[PDB]
Amino acid sequence: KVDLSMNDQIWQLLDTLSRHENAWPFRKPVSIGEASDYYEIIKEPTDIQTMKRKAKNKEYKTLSEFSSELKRMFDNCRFYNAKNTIYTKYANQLEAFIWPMLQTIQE
Repeated sequence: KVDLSMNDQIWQLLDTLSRHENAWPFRKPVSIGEASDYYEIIKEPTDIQTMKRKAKNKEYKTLSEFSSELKRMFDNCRFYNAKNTIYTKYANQLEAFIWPMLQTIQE
């Protein structure tokens, strides 16, 4: 009975990811207040709301396009934080948590 296109399956993966308690620093774009130097360092930013918007508008043509962006979200965090802070710990935890679901996405 349940029928979901690739983009809707991507949206639900992102929803699962966002609902994790430690996903909070990735739900929306980084604010100037929290990190005024952020966009001087991260030249290809992304976040859950951006990817959810892309998914809802059925903009992912392939799974690779989304998986590169989702990996980039975790990579950006770890680069900005120089592989340190609580954010690197969350990034590692969440990537390992969501990677099994990423394998199930059907094109």
